Amino acid sequence: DDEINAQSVWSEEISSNYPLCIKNLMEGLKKNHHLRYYGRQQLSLFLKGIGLSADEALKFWSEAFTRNGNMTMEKFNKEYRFSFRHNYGLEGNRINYKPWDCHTILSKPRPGRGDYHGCPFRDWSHERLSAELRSMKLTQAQIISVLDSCQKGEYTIACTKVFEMTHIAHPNLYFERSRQLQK
Ligand code: SF4
Repeated sequence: DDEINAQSVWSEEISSNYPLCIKNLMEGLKKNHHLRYYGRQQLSLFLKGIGLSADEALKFWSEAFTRNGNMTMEKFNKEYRFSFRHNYGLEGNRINYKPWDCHTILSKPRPGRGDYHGCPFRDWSHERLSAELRSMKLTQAQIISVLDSCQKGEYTIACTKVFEMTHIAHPNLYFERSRQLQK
């Protein structure tokens, strides 16, 4: 828990290593104090894969869902705690829940209104992507290249370009490669 824990996953240092899909899920969680089912699964299993423990996950999800008075702890415990415990096998299930790779993410139903799961290189408009990439200090030529990959449907190449420009396809590999470059 020394490095990855319920508090450090909200730090700029750790979160600077997240790929765009995880950044988007964390932003939706931060703003709405909730994620719908597919996003809960994508984000909770990514965090499990980076080493967020069972206890630290339950802290993280209970604090994020009850933040700013969004729901009572009693409602969280009645309507969500089981689901997050299940993702960690804490009620005894033996389903093999592994972190989702990019192909798996892309193959989930596309996000609609109110959804934050998916792959932003496919799911965001070019304008929204451009604004986000400018926030990450990319220049116009860089953004044009990333958008070229997006328009060709080469979403994991677009994501690889963003990794290279800001420093098998799998969000957890993006995180691990990025985190290693901080050490
Ligand atoms: S390419 Fe994969 S890691 Fe990158 S944003 Fe899309 S789903 Fe996430």
